[PDB]
Amino acid sequence: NVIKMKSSDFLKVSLAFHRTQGLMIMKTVYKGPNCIEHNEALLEEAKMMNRLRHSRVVKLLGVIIEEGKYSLVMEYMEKGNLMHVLKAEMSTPLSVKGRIILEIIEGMAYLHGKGVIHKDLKPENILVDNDFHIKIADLGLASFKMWSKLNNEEHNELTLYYMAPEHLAKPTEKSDVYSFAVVLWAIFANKEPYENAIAEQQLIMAIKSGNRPDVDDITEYCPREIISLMKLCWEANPEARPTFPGIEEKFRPFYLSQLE
Ligand SMILES: C[C@@H]1CCc2n[nH]c(C(=O)N[C@H]3COc4ccccc4N(C)C3=O)c2C1
Repeated sequence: NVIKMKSSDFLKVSLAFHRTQGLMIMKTVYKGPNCIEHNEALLEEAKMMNRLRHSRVVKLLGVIIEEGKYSLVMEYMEKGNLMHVLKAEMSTPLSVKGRIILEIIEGMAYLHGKGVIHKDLKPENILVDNDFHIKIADLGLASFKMWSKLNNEEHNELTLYYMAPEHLAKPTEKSDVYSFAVVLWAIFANKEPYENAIAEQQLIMAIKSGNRPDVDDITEYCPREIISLMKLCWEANPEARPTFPGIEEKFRPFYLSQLE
């Protein structure tokens, strides 16, 4: 269950140290006066997000709901996010990349099975622990309706590359599948796509017209099956994209057979 934490247990987004539980990431969403009577709804949204419990989905450890201060507290993932890892000094072996992909699939299938559409899947929202195991997060608060509203409330002192072309429409599971296709490409390219795009409006129109990440710009070995999977997952028509359970059933035997 979500802990009701107190500031007095701790010494923007910042690393934090709970005086008995240790390292944690804190996002303070609001700091101001008590202009807010969303208290019940803010806490309940936190409880709802905290009920999404899966090994590949981040844990919201606590919430701070105090007089003029509203904070979320999340486990610390010491390797940072997925793009940070892909660009690190030593490369990441193909068997670890394949396991990362499988864990992303499992986490996303869990979320969809609970009726949750992520809407902002991207390497920045894939967090990595020291063992190169991953957790899906929502660091832009696309799923924290109430906390996102509080973040831009009046009395408060405080990405395109992965978006399905229909949204450049009500996000669906298939919107997430498109985002996953581009994450697949980035995992093997070890970088963000579309580096040669000049202008944002150029990129939007190109993607809406059928432009996709440059498969030829992947320099290391990428299995043909993974190339085929990313192309299926970024099909223009969302109804042509598979589901994450359909992806898992194709990818898991391949992972066991050739990547593990
Ligand atoms: C898809 C996942 C479902 C379950 C879940 N539980 N917690 C989060 C989350 O992303 N929590 C961040 C949200 O706000 C932040 C933004 C930036 C940095 C840290 C946080 N913190 C503290 C969180 O708890 C999630 C998403």
